Amino acid sequence: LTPEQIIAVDGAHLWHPYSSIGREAVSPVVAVAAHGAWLTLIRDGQPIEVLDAMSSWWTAIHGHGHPALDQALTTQLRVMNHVMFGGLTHEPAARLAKLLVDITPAGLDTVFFSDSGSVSVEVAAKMALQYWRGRGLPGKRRLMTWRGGYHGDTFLAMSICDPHGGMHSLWTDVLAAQVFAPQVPRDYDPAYSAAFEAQLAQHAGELAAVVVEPVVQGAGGMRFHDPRYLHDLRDICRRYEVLLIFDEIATGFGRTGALFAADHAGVSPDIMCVGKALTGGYLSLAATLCTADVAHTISAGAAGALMHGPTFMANPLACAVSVASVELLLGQDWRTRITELAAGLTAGLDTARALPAVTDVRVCGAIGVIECDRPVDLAVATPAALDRGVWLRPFRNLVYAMPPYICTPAEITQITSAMVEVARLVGSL
Amino acid sequence: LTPEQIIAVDGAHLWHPYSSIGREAVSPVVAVAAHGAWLTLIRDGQPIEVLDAMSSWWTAIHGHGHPALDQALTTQLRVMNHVMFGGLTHEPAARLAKLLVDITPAGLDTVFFSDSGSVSVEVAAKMALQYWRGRGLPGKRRLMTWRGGYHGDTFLAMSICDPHGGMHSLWTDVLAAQVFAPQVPRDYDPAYSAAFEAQLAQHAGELAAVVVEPVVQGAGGMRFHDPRYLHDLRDICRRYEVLLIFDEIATGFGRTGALFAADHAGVSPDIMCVGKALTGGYLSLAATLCTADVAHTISAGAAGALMHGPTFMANPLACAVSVASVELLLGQDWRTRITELAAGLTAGLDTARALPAVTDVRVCGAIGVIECDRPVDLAVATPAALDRGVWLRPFRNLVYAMPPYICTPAEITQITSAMVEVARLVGSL
Ligand SMILES: *Cc1c(COP(=O)(O)O)cnc(C)c1O
Ligand SMILES: *Cc1c(COP(=O)(O)O)cnc(C)c1O
Ligand SMILES: NCc1ccc(Cn2cc(Cl)cn2)cc1
Ligand SMILES: NCc1ccc(Cn2cc(Cl)cn2)cc1
Ligand SMILES: NCc1ccc(Cn2cc(Cl)cn2)cc1
Repeated sequence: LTPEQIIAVDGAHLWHPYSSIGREAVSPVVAVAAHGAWLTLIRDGQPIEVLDAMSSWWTAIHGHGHPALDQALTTQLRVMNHVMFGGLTHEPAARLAKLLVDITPAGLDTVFFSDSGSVSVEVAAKMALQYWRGRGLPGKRRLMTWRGGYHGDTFLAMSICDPHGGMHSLWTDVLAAQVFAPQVPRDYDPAYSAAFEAQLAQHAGELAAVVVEPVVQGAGGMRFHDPRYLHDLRDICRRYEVLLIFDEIATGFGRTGALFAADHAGVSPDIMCVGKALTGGYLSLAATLCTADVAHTISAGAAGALMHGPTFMANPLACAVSVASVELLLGQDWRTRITELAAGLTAGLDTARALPAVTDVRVCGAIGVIECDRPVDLAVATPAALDRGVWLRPFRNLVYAMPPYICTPAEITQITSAMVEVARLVGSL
Repeated sequence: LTPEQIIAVDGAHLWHPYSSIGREAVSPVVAVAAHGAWLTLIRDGQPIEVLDAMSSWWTAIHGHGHPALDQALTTQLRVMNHVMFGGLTHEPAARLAKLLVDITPAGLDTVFFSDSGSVSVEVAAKMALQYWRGRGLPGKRRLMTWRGGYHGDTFLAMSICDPHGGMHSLWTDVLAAQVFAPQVPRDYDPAYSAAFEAQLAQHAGELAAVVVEPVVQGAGGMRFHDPRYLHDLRDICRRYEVLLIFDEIATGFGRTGALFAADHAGVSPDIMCVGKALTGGYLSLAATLCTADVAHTISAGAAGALMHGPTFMANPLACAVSVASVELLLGQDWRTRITELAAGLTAGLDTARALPAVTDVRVCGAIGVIECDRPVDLAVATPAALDRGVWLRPFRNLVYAMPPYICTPAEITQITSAMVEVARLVGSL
């Protein structure tokens, strides 16, 4: 298919994320290649090379077409593409499980594989609810979280999305009614944690779990909070016997400067979700980890088996490329790399602070954010970024980047320069 | 890793489908290769080749490692592993969308890709609810189905699984309360349809959609029903203004003897889900199709964009191998192939009818079922089939096969002989 043919088919038949089909002002750009940190896009009939500043929605941490990950996939393809995990096991699942239990916060020793982040959140919730059924306390069936959060798009995941500002706010009337604490602040304030504890204590008898994104809230606004709040949540949850669930689907695998964001606080949750960067951005995969105690209690009393079983659970191809991606991360000085990335983002974004439409500039590990004083118009931002050789995808009032870890300092500065120029145009006519 | 190393890791760390970790009597068997219709499994430390009679949970319709599908994957890998579908489009998504709209029942012209079958069902429900919001009828928010059904394991999907004796039956007190008609019979009885209509009529003002598996109900009990019931559902839904959703995640791509099971009835649903065999069993992918009316009425409306967007939406690798799998199917006389398979299954399973523990033997396309009067003990069934060179995975009281379409008559004879012996052993205790 030619790019024009792709556009024609796409316009007629393809539904894109978070969109109204046939009614979008900005049509999709045809992508025809991806190699390393770079995408080849078609613009005005011509191929152009642009930096994947988004890591393809925060997944491509080693860039595209990395030889180690390419070869892990083709090696597995030669031996066994896929077998059913109902009754069978295999080397890629075993290797990945062993890696994941070893590098995640202490105590997480069991792994349930699934095929997407939203599903892994549903599995986490099912684990928490079934845990309390196993304890003979089925009244513990609600979830508690703080505002500003995002956890996926399936219906129970939607129920812990920010109710007022979140993307799922129109569905409130048909979603499970959960408990929401106020927006967690950036700076540490003991009064916030005291209030959180007071609220949880009032509901502890009907709460299965607290579910949060640790340190960075991504899709709900790229907000950062002090890691000490996580220490407080762990303490509160322990004392009131409410399970703690960390959704690290966006924060995992080095993105915030620690291997997992929980590590900034030294905290272990009872249950943890991972995804996105898990596969290095090659294939959809996710996992839900829990403690031995959670796993065993889930089938205690009359609760029985955990009745979940995705058709492609523990897919050998996805697991094999994840093993390679994780081993590639651990086998280098990733902490120094991310520290260098963060410094590049900070240095490169500093001039944006003085721009008239900019309300905040903030960086956490390999995440760089310009918060603007109005929603960013994609019809303006997209050409401006492409004109400067960078793929950016703003949402709401945020111009942000989550770049591949393999970006050179020059490439990071190219990305930040494009972000600054997009922000300059937001406050231009 | 050696098989014994895999077993040790698996026992310590891996949660398998529908199971109580650490409490399962039958431990998983190590799989070390798959090719064509065959798996290489480890029995007492030794590698044996056995037939994948289950097609790895009904996905591997062309067998494992088919050269055309292998090549399609490796070709795409060299060019572009993945890019985000938020703002970008690409050739594999366009090619697959075009194929799917062309070969599905008439009127389905819009494709929303997702990462798993359960998610595609949640997307279908979301489309249906948002449709009626777009018509100014937000009270139309419940689903109706018949008993015996299965639609996945996420919490909305669970709500249309049969609450009485279905796999999610312990969760009734938590799930959305849907409307259930009685079990649809095998033989056509217009009285059943009239009763379904009268029940639907009473609820029409609060129903968004009827959701069913057409012709074959898979995971809920391998039951078959007359296609004329689907014709009745289409008419009832038309007259009472309720959307019709067909879940073809198990029945799609030739499995029941028609390309899609809806084709047996000659009707089209408003919304359709596909998955499993979509990728030929290589990778997790699913899709939700809808009509132009549904697509355009969503976002009419005041009701805005469809707020769903899986991170790995329309993954180029998964789309590329699916395109190859679908083209491979369409490029052969698949209808004759399935007819031959059905004949082989019928001939091979016939002697099972006389067995004392057997209550029914039934075949529909490339699906063969022996229904027993008692649960099938996996601890007995698994070694018995393996020693006969066949991988079978019974569940509840069912010994069944859904073999790869590439199985030779000899291989089908081998599969059915193993099934018959399992059924024979069931009636020995
Ligand atoms: C397999 C299947 C699904 C989806 O299950 P997943 O585990 O998410 O793949 C949904 N509906 C039907 C009828 C199925 O057979
Ligand atoms: C991306 C993400 C998810 C899952 O979304 P999917 O679209 O299912 O991949 C869940 N939680 C968080 C915090 C995420 O960033
Ligand atoms: N479903 C995964 C996912 C990934 C990235 C984002 C970012 N985002 C995009 C929009 Cl539109 C709003 N937020 C939102 C959701
Ligand atoms: N989630 C997909 C899927 C696929 C096959 C089956 C078959 N099955 C397995 C058991 Cl246990 C009960 N049914 C059940 C679920
Ligand atoms: N025409 C394909 C097809 C469709 C439905 C069934 C199941 N069934 C057949 C009859 Cl007759 C009653 N039920 C068996 C085969």
